[PDB]
Formats: sequence, structure tokens, C-alpha cells
Amino acid sequence: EILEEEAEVDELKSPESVVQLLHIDPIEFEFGYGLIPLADANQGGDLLDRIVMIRRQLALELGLVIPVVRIRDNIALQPNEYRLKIKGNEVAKGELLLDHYLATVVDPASVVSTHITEKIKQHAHELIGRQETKQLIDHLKESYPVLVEEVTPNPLSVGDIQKVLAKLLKEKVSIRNLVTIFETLADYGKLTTDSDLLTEYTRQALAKQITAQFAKENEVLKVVTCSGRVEKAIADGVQYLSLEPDISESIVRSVAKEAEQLSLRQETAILLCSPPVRMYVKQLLERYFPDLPVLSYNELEANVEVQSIGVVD
Repeated sequence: EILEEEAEVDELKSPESVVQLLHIDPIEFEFGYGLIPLADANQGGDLLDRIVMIRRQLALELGLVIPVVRIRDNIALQPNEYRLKIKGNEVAKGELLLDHYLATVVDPASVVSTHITEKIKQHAHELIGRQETKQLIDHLKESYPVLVEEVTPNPLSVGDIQKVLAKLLKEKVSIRNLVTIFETLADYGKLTTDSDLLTEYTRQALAKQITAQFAKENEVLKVVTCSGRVEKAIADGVQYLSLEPDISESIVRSVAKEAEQLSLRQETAILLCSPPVRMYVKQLLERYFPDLPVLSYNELEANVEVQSIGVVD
């Protein structure tokens, strides 16, 4: 729709200039003319340096090194308007008043910085492409060539590894621990190339990391569990989790009512279930609550004190 305007506003008519309408850049940040001062950096303006910071932070927190960000002024947008696209899709838009501050007190460049970083985090799994996967594999190869060679390209293609990494990022599991990830892939890759299963084994191998992500030191972790009924009903539907519409809505609300209780009490809502069901529970809840962490018992370290506050029925 806005591409229609871009084409019509600009001169895009010939075969050669129409290609530019095809936006394939992994990350695009677009702004109206009012946001030129922050974008340029010869008239001050922090954007480039701010993006560098983001790339460093997220590399250390996620294990993902974001690609080059494409930066374009866009006349279709309002003076103060910015827009963020990832892999061709708009994921965020906003407005900044450069001479102002947002009330704790935040300057505009910081507002856009944390907005960009949060959006990249929400879509990180869309950004671990082949290029980034190869960069990580090549980096791993410098210190672990025997391990890498055991994994790839046989039994596992770069593409297979990419899907495991994307599935980890999707659920906010950092991919910094490349050694453990690849040792798990080496151990299972000959038994299966199924990226769904490879990721269940990898998540388990990453129990220490996942427990640190959710559990506090020597403190009991507040966790909703799943009924024996809910657990049997999902297992039955495995063929690809197909369940009749009435069952799904029922599990969805049990989850919804239980989750409310945790966030009513300033707590992060987590869900525990048994390993063979975990991946399917997640698939089911994805559209209803994308960012409800669904854990399996084998992803929490043995030493962790876990207690139910609600039981999903």
C-alpha cells in the first residue's frame, strides 16, 4: 500500500527502477524528514552509533549478530514518524520529538533505541538467516573444527542447523553456547534430521542456561503446571497437533485464567509440562500467548525448587 505511494511519488516506471520496489533487506529503519538530525551524524545525531550498540548487546545476550540496518528517509511518512521493517514486514512504527523528552525521563534517541532492540528481540528468530548461521559455524570451526565437521554438512545441512537456531531464538533461548548446541547436534544428528526433535534435545542440553534465565538463586520459582487430563489430551492428538475446536478453547482458557493470577502478583508466568508434550503445548498456545514460556521438567536443573500455583485443566 505504501509501496504504491513510493512508486507513484518517485519515478519508478522502467524495468530497471521497479526492482527497487522489491525490498529484501533484512532490517530497514525508515523515517520522515523531521527525523533527519538523529539519522545523519555529521549534524550530530546518534542513530548509527546507537545501532552498533544494539548489535553488540544482542550478540552478547542472544548469540545473534544482527545484519546491516538499512536507513532511509521516507517522504510518505509524517515529519516525526519512524518505521521499522524486518525481512520486508513492518514490525513497528512511532513518532519522535527530537527537542523533547519522554516521562523517569528518556531522550528520543533512547526511545527509538529500546523500541528497535525490543522489536528485534521479538523477531530474532526471523533474522538468524543462512548468512548468520554460517558466520556462527565458521566462528565455531576456528576452535572446534572436529566437532563442526562431525555435524555438517553431513548429517546436518547448514539449513537444518539454521532451523534449530531459529527455533531456539523463537522461544528466547540464547544461542551463545554454540559448543553445547553442536555437541547435542553431533550426538543426535545421525539418528534424526528433524529440526523440531533436534531442538527438544538441544533445549534439554541447555538446562543450566534455561534455569538461569527463569529461576532466581535459592528462591522458589512460581510455576503453573498442567493437569494429567490436559497432558493426555495433547498426547492423543499427536499424529501436527490436531484437536477438535472445543478442546483447544478449553485448554486455552485454563491457561489464561491461571496466567492472570501470576501477573496479578507481579510474577512472570511460566508453564511446566512433561518433555514429550512440551513442544506440542507450545504450538497450541502460540497464537493465544506467544511469549508464555513453556518449559519441560528436564530443562530445569535438579536443584531447582518448583511449586505450582495453578493447574491447567
